[PDB]
Amino acid sequence: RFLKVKNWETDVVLTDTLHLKSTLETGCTEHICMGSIVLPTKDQLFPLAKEFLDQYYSSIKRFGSKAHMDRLEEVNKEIESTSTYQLKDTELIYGAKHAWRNASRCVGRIQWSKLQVFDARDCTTAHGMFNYICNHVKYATNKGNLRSAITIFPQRTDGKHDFRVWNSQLIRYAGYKQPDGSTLGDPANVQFTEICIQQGWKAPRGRFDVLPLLLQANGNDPELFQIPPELVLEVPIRHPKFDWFKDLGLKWYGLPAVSNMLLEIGGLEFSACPFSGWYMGTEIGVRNYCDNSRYNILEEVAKKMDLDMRKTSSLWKDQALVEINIAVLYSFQSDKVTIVDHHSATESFIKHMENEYRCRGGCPADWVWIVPPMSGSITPVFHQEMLNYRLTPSFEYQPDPWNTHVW
Amino acid sequence: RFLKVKNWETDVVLTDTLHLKSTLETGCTEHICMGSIVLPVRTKDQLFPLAKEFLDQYYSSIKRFGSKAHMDRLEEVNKEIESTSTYQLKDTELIYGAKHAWRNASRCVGRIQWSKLQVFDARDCTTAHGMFNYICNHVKYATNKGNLRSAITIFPQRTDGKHDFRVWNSQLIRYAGYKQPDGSTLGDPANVQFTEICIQQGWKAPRGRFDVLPLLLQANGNDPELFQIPPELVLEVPIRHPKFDWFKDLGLKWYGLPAVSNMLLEIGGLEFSACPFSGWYMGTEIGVRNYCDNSRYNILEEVAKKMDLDMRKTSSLWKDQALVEINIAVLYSFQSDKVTIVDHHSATESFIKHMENEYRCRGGCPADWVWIVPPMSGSITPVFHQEMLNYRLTPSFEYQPDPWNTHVWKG
Ligand code: HEM
Ligand code: HEM
Ligand SMILES: CNCc1cc(OCc2ccc3ccc(N)nc3c2)ccc1Cl
Ligand SMILES: CNCc1cc(OCc2ccc3ccc(N)nc3c2)ccc1Cl
Ligand SMILES: C[C@H](O)[C@H](O)[C@H]1CNc2nc(N)[nH]c(=O)c2N1
Ligand SMILES: C[C@H](O)[C@H](O)[C@H]1CNc2nc(N)[nH]c(=O)c2N1
Ligand SMILES: [Zn+2]
Repeated sequence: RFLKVKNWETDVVLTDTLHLKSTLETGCTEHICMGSIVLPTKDQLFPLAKEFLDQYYSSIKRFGSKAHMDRLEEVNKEIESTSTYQLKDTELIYGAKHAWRNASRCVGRIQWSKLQVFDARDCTTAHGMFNYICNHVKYATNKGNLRSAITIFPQRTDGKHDFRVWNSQLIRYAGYKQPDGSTLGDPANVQFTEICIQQGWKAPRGRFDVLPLLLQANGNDPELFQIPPELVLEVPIRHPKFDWFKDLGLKWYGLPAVSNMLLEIGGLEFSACPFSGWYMGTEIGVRNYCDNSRYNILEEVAKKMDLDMRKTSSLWKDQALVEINIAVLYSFQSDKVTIVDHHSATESFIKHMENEYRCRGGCPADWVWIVPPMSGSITPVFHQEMLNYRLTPSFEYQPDPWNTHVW
Repeated sequence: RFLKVKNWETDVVLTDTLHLKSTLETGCTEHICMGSIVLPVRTKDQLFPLAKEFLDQYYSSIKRFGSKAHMDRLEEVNKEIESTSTYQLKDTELIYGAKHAWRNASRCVGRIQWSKLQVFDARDCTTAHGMFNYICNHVKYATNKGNLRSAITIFPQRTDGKHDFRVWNSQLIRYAGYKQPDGSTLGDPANVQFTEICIQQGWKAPRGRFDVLPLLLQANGNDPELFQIPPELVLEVPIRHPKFDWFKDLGLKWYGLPAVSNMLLEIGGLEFSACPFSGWYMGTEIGVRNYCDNSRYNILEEVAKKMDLDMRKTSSLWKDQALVEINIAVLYSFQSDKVTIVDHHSATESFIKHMENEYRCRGGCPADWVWIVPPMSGSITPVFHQEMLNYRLTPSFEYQPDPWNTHVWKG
């Protein structure tokens, strides 16, 4: 019941006590593990608030203090009165940072406490949302010196007044299906790229068209907004050895800013909370260029390299896949844009792990997502046993707006 | 209760109904997932239900469920349990359990071949020499001059646990590893402990970087004995690279037969503590794990040095670059000597087909994603985007404590 994890490369053993403060469920049972599955009222609300405020006041060395119990009462009362409650600013920040801290699938959590939190809870319209988002993008980009950020729109009320950013990331390239059969732009975004046009977006029908923002305030019909191009830092992709690479016409954007998750604090639900950090190299090169259901340029790169694409056993995909990721990292670093390689990130995470076990008694971690999609076993996370469980505050998935929105 | 796994690359959804036949525990709960953790004497009391379960399965598969043959066999097994406290498996039954133990191995990416497994019944074996003999014939048959064949040799089942047969080796064929006084390691670092054991058991170690370890065989719970596999039975492949001519000069070679010999085979409540089995290598086992892992031969750097890589910052991906070349070489050498091998793209492609087939014809295929995904180039193999369900089915291959930790020394 006080669980142990072993690193099989270093023999190091940590003891996880933090898991006993877990609350939500995993999907697994004693009969069947689901680790590889991608997606598994007033009386409900107060125990949740107490749990949060209890952990909040503990973290500031004021557990069971006057201030603590005061607030606990203050919140208890407001719930009885208003059927919800509002977070103090200090609690908001704490909640945000800890949702990142508890994000078991995020390899990048070593930075967790450095989160810049933008309180956008006064926002009332899509135009308002657009402004807050532009400000978030500008601050995070910082001319290439990326800083982590989250902007938080009003919490859910009765579920009919949901704030939502429909885009999955603030910045992503359009994908359009083609007359011949294939796909131009970015296949992952094809459906959304449609929904945008269905809302009256005029697509330049290019390969790298920055998608418009589709913002929904107070449960209203969502509106389209174009991010000022001067706020979208892009990197042209070239290889440091191969000069034909540039002719592939590749670039990628500097700012990964996930916008579709729900942020849960003290039982309050923030359905619009776009957050951002910086890219790990493989995210763009392994996943975004080379996945079959994506840019799938592997073929082309290997052809330009004149590799024996005849049998799998030449490992030409592997060879190509490496060069591509070499280029991505090369390009970003050349343009002074923050990026991290998978070796650096995973090492950083193993250190963050030792820290968390040491000063918190554990660190929920999801090995299926922490191990990079290339060169897995030569990164330190591979031989690292991990324990996965759900702590609060948390980022949760939520249904896509176009499947819910009452028009 | 039905469960759906989706494939996120192809949107193909499958439905698992087989997980309901699962009995054993996973280690997971609703509050904690342990899917990334590596590790998890029996009385007549629990034996017959375990036996009945198995025999039911068997007779179902041969389409004789409820038959007189089935009922008599249950009765027959029953009486033998109440009289002898255990029971013997018919040969048909032994073969079935063997194949299914493999078939149920949720970590095995190579299960597409499961029904084609040569089962050698060593249940008449009584001594270590007897074991050496059976094992030698296994290696010879399985190797087959390089055209590898799956096989397993099953030694006497456990009785009171005081008379176990065990192969003390983790695989039948493995290179020695020697710790040096300067803290460096000569040979395969994976095997240092086992090497010391052998040496202490009287093994004259040549102390080279590729010495094939002796077998250490225990029969009937007696102290284990050393035997040397005849070199002519040990097929080895010198590793060269198809474009880099300096790669041969690294002096590397690897053996062709992966034969794991330290697992326990469970069938019908019976426990076969010595059941060495073998198939053929997936390139990445040797090329990523066996050479490049930091706690193995660690030639990663030396290969990168000779490729004149920018080994200063990791951002050059020199490690990844050297890794791929080392796997290219491994596949190249094995194909060049006509020794059976499979690359990780081929293996995972086949597993996906196997898996899909299993869902249709069997209603599921237990699979451990953490182990099925290859140790390099993960997301460019089809398994990466395949959701999987992991659960435990018997017959099964189980882990078991190293015999040196649990053995009682006669002397
Ligand atoms: C600063 C550098 C950061 C890096 C390098 C990083 C890296 C990653 C990576 C590689 C993944 C796997 C995602 C995939 O492969 O699709 C991930 C997931 C995730 N990241 Fe981080 N991240 C960073 C910052 C942040 C920040 C600022 C937040 C939130 C405040 C965050 C929260 C999350 C969450 C919640 C997930 C998983 C979402 C899910 O469950 O699907 N990360 N991250
Ligand atoms: C014939 C070609 C085969 C291939 C290509 C293959 C491939 C693999 C690979 C790559 C692993 C990963 C192990 C690791 O990386 O540590 C594995 C695991 C495993 N294989 Fe197979 N295998 C084959 C045959 C067999 C046979 C003949 C058996 C049994 C009769 C078997 C049973 C198992 C079991 C039980 C595991 C899990 C190891 C564990 O639980 O620790 N495989 N297989
Ligand atoms: C629908 N599947 C859920 C899903 C969520 C995902 O979230 C990815 C994610 C989330 C936050 C990030 C923060 C920084 C960063 N560099 N990457 C980040 C990546 C990614 C893939 C999938 Cl498949
Ligand atoms: C306790 N760790 C379990 C473990 C099992 C292992 O078994 C590997 C294994 C087992 C069966 C195999 C069958 C065929 C094959 N080519 N490789 C095979 C490889 C290897 C490493 C570890 Cl760490
Ligand atoms: C901690 C971790 O689960 C462990 O090192 C596993 C990870 N996945 C693996 N997968 C395979 N195929 N072989 C292995 O040895 C391992 N090691
Ligand atoms: C099927 C599998 O669970 C799914 O593809 C996961 C695997 N691991 C992943 N890991 C990361 N970091 N990102 C991903 O999108 C995925 N996809
Ligand atoms: Zn699990």
